[PDB]
Amino acid sequence: LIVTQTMKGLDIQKVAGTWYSLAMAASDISLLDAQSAPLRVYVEELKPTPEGDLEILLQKWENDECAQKKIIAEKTKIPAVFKIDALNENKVLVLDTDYKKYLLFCMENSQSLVCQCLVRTPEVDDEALEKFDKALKALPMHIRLSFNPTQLEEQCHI
Amino acid sequence: LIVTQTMKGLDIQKVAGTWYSLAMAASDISLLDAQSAPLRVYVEELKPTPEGDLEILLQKWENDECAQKKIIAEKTKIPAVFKIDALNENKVLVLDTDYKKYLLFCMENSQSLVCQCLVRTPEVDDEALEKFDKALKALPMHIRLSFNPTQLEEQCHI
Ligand SMILES: CCCCCCCCCCCC(=O)O
Ligand SMILES: CCCCCCCCCCCC(=O)O
Repeated sequence: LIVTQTMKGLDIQKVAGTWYSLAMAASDISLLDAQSAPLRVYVEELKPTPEGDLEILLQKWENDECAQKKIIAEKTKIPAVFKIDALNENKVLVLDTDYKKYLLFCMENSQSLVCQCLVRTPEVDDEALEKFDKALKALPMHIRLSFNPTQLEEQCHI
Repeated sequence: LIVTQTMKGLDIQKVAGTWYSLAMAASDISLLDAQSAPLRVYVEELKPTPEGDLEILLQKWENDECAQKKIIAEKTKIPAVFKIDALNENKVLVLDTDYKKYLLFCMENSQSLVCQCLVRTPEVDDEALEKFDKALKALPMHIRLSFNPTQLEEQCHI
């Protein structure tokens, strides 16, 4: 347990659809430094399921190419927290969202941590980035990236 | 011309000695993303010359190894601004320093920009990082790194 910002009253069905990973940050440089860093991921679309799970579509650079990936994030008793199935138990938290402009989320292993500021459009939203920086102030981050509108329209933010 | 924070009354001889690159930031991700990024440099020591130039010692990761480098930065009519001799005209500005704890500087080409928060000791100085973030608010940065006390004592911040 590191992250203790979490969204009260989250309606998961309302986060469905298209998102842009405007900014990312991580507790360790090596998590994000290279285009093929294991947790450098670019979100494309969120699809909550009827039973309340969250399917995620994203792009990740893997074997010298921008790959699509589908990940299912399973619900827990807490509406703002989900579990991804990997070797270690990996937990996704929704910290804050207004549904229509921005969504802040972090993923952590259950010590290491990656967070992103998601936005609805290919636009630099200073206000969402402010909320992002405010939430991160509380956290031990050592690398922060942000992307411009041109990169946001490219595969793997090229 | 992008950077317009600059230190009034800079005494260059007073910046002599040992420094740690606690944090770095750049206008473009590719300037700093990989360990061999052209402007990922770790400052070791500053040596102003008698005629008022500034010699810099630092480490840079080049051919799969941490290399030492010596750079001379030549004075200009402005005490806080220096010129490094490369293909393009490259300008170094000292934005702020208290001489004994921290020093903020940026280097720019004369469009692209790299800045660092230098500290005297292998210690996370929240106050200097605050001054760093305040100065950068004004600037279009897209990648920010910071290093912990263990990394600060290693060659090339390994
Ligand atoms: C609001 C939910 C946002 C969910 C996006 C999280 C993406 C998880 C990435 C899975 C790890 C990986 O495949 O690199
Ligand atoms: C306050 C002066 C600080 C000067 C440090 C600037 C280092 C310049 C780096 C030169 C470019 C390079 O060799 O990568």
